[PDB]
Amino acid sequence: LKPKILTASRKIKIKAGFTHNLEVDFIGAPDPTATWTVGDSGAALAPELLVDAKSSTTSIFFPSAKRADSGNYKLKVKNELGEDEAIFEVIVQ
Repeated sequence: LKPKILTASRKIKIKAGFTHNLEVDFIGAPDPTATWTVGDSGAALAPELLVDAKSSTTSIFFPSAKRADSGNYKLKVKNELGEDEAIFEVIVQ
């Protein structure tokens, strides 16, 4: 079950000081690992918002989005030998 990620996710126009709802999907199993990074040297976007993820998909939250949230939300999901990645350019104004 290698992680067929399809989330196209291009960008994410979020208003500074607001809540966003990021979504993604990928066929991985029996237990893939999808890291939700903010594109910045392995940067992670956990402490800058909320994040959730499922074995065959994933979606993360930005109920605490702020101006600094403007970054490159890069996510990578793999599984044993399968691997996939979705680029999410997130901006905040």
